[PDB]
Amino acid sequence: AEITASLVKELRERTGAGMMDCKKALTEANGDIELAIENMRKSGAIKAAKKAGNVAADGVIKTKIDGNYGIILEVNCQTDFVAKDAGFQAFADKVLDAAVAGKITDVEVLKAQFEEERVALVAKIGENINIRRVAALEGDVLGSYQHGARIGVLVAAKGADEELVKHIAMHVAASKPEFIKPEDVSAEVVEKEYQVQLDIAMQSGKPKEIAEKMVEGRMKKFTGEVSLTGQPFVMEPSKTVGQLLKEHNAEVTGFIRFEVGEGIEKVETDFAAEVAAMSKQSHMSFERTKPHVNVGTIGHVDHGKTTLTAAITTVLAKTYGGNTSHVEYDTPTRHYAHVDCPGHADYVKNMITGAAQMDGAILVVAATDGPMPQTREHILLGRQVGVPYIIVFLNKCDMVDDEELLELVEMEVRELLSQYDFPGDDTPIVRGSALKALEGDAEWEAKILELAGFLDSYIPEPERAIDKPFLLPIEDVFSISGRGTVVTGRVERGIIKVGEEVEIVGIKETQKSTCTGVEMFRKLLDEGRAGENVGVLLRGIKREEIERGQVLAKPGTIKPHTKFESEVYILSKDEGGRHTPFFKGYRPQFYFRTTDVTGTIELPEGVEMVMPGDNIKMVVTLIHPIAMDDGLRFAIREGGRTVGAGVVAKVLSGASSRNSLSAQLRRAANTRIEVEGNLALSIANDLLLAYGQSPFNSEAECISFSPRFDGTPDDFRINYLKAEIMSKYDDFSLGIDTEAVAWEKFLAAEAECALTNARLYRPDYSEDFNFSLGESCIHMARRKIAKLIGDVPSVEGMLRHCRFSGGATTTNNRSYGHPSFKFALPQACTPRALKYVLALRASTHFDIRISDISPFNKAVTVPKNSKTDRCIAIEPGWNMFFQLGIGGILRDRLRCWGIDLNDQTINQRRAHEGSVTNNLATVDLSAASDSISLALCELLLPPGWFEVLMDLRSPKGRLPDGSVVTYEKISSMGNGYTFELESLIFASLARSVCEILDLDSSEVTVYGDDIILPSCAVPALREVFKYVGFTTNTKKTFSEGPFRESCGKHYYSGVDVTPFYIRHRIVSPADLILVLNNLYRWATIDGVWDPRAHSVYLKYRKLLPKQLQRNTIPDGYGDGALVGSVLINPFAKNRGWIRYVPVITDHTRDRERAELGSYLYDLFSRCLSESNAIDQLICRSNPTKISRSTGKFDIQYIACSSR
RNA sequence: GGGUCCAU
RNA sequence: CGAUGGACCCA
Ligand SMILES: [Ca+2]
Ligand SMILES: [Ca+2]
Repeated sequence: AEITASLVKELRERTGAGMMDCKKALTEANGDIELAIENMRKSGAIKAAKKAGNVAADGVIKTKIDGNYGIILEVNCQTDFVAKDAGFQAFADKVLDAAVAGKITDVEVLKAQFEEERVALVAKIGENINIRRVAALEGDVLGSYQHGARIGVLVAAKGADEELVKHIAMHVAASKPEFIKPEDVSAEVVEKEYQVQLDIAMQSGKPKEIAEKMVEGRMKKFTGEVSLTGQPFVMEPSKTVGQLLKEHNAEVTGFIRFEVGEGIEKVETDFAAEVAAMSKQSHMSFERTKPHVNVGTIGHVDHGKTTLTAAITTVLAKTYGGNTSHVEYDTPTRHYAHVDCPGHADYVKNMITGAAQMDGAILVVAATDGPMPQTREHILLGRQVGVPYIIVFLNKCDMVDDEELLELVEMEVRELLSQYDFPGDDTPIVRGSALKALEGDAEWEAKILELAGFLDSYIPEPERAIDKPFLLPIEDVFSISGRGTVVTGRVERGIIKVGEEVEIVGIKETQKSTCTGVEMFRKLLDEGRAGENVGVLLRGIKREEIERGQVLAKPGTIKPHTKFESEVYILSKDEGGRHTPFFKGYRPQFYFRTTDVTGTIELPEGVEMVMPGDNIKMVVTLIHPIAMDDGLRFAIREGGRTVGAGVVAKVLSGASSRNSLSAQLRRAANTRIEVEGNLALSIANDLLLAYGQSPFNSEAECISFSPRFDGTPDDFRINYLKAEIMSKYDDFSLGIDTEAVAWEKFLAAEAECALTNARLYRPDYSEDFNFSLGESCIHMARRKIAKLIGDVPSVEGMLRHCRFSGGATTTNNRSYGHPSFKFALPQACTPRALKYVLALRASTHFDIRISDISPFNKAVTVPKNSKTDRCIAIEPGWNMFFQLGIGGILRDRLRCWGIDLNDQTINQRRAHEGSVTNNLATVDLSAASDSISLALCELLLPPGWFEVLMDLRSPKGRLPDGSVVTYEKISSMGNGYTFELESLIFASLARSVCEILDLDSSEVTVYGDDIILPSCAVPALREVFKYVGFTTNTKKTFSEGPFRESCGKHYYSGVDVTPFYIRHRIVSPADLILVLNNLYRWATIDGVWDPRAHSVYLKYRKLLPKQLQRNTIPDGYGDGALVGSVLINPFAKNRGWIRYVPVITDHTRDRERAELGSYLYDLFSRCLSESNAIDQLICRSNPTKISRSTGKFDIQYIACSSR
């Protein structure tokens, strides 16, 4: 308390400089009211210039247009909140007119007449505002598009109206074209990227003209892309700008486009390890019924809401208790989640998307500077987003003398609150220091508490999610005999007690009914507790009167609505969303609870375009009702993909596209493309010839041709693709060929598993003198396994892993394969497995019923090569339902060892290392799962596993040959665990060969049969695999080639050399579009055709029906039509700002389903779920509907991006 | 429920 | 009258 207080406000509310920066500029001016101003003048630039240490990342970009002089300014600050201020507008708006009138295309000239004022702000504000770049465009007719204030473009043209340069300014604002004409490139960038990326596949072998032609035709792209001309138009992506710009009386002279903060690095702004790094430096001197209240700190980027957020974590572990970068701390009764609102629109992305909103805000200002000019933007990020209540912590008060000064700061930050209809007068304000709290000063520590216990009394208890009215997202309807109508869904809020009246409201005239009951897969509880996955039973209502989407709420709770007001964010390009902006006519589907729904929208007053990244407010009207109320999140999806999220603000009042086009493809599709000869065999022969390689002369050669393993990769890439392309072909005419070769083989497996099941139960050679590498690895192996696995299979596991999928069983068949048919029909069951089946029967009230009980499985024939079929077993159903328990847990466990069976990727990623480092090897085994004898399986597994494993397996089988066998192998492929087992047996077996050879076990990675282990192991792993039964396939195990292959990918020294096969005789136009696409993928290098093969492609393209030669698709979208450029595609009907292309699809007729089976499969699955960008939590899994494939094809219109 | 690739 | 798992594509 030094000089005066009252007439210091006068010093503040004159310049607007920090408070103490005022009482102390009077603490050096004897009390001179007008001197005070000057001393702060020439003392503010020491501020602003030791301010340059704060990066200027955010800001605004300005544009002005006079007759035909335009200028695009790009002054910027360092915060959303400044860049939208009242004051930051004044400056960078007036500086924009100093470039207009006086045309100042020079940047230094204006960063000079203003540097006086460029501190009359920073002093008042507190962010490094550096006026960045200026420059202007002289045009004869030019226009500008202004996108928020974030991205600005300037396009001067000629002969074009406003309705042109607007658009072509909007194209420039949504397609960052760094050039104006395809022929604008300097032979630097062009002989950079053309004599750099010439060796690229010139080293790949590909000879001169090829790499020459590819590279070149690639730069034809590397240019058209970045250039206004060959750049698909943005408001009509069919024609490029250069073909729109020509169709009119116009031509772009040039364009300038600035984006608020490009080039500027801006290094990440974490929080936890930011706060924790503050908290763990001043650390140096039963009850889950606790609510979770989300709070965020919001304030000025330097009043240390980072410190004040540390004081609430320290002082709160020093006393009481103890998404995406939020810091939790605990309180005697509640549980908090603290954010830091660091950017206005950077936050609305969060509350909207649903990430983490705020149940209560906390405004950190420092009493040293008072409220800030951009404080209001903070408080206006308040009103504008919902945050219920706002708490105000006044930081750094010791640094203030006179107390009447403080009661003047409040004075202000109460009167800003109440310009934003927040309760200003009745809002709480704590005065205290953050840094001192850390230090340890308890006269201050009680303030960080005085605040904490304000969060304990001003932000009220959030309404328990199980306490609000009833509501439950109906996701599937069933008509069971004796239950009538039942819906199943995860009850979202409230309780439904059996007997109560629920009202089914949503899509049609809302209906009434009454709760007959509620059941899970096991219990039958008389109520539904929100958060549970139950089915709820209804009386007196037909099942064609409900649909997915509707909810089942207590009556009056929620009403159907069609039009409303919202705020939605649009998934940026890199977040897997759209990548072309859209405009006035967006027409998507809106995913609500369990169903899409189409709907049109209207942008607000003045916005005309919208783009990836934007988060626009918009009014939406749907094609028909949903049950909706304020605070209901919804995704925005376009055929499959999620491209935007968003919530509902207020719920309003409310009450080309050709066909005999689609018609023409339907028919062409069903054409049987016809030609003489083995088509395929021609495509192959012609393809070989295209690469100076001699074709097959008989189809007899097609698969008796062995590659050469030495040659330039190109000389080999082509060659492997020769030895493999026609290797799986079925329609192979001549050839004394059969599936009975397949059995013969299958029939050896046994003889082998005898030979080895027998002498593997005889670990007594003769003596004790000598020792065997085999007998040893089993001993290591066995132990290792037991530590990974256990005594026996867990039941908290055997439970969370036993499911019912796949097609056929000894009692079902492809026709009735889908799970609900397994729950409907009485499934088989092996004798030994009977005890489990009942265990289940005792676990549920549903009729787990076992049909015929037997020890047999059916051994059959799925096709494999051109010279042999595969030998399978259709298990008895109920065995399978359990075989999947231990197949499943064997998975989860095989994870510790490093093996991930859910990802053929880690295992083919390495296949590639191998081929380059020549250290890893890849090993193939022959009849993989067929040689695992019980012997080797017994002395290797725990005896509790080895039973639960004997129990569930099929011990006998019946062949088509009429006869039987008594499996010598522990398990046939077909078996439910046979995979995760061979994985584990193989893996362990190799890991042991690792230890005995002193090699880092962890270098062994296995996938069923595909083992990859350190190359030294391969002779031992081979001598072992010998001894223990398996037979190690020389011709397809590599430990030295330039070549490895693993999990479908092959490789020749870093280069991919994975071929493709033309498995069956090609007759359908679908069947062609495949080979043709597979071809395309195998010789494209990111769009550019290797020419050699582009030859044989085009030639065969011509075999296809006219319309279909021209109907093309982006890659990664199937084979319902030739992969090509989707813009060219003519039957590409654009609709509602979302492209739609037509793809062929195998035709289907709806079929009857079993209402129990599915109802049981749905509840049972819901039980399964319970013992097992960031907004895909608005996406469930869909109902059960069945259909048999017909012989026909059908044209399906699907959604689409621009690449 | 239908695909393509893929390990058995 | 086509087993079991991946991984993605439609639905
Ligand atoms: Ca293999
Ligand atoms: Ca094999």
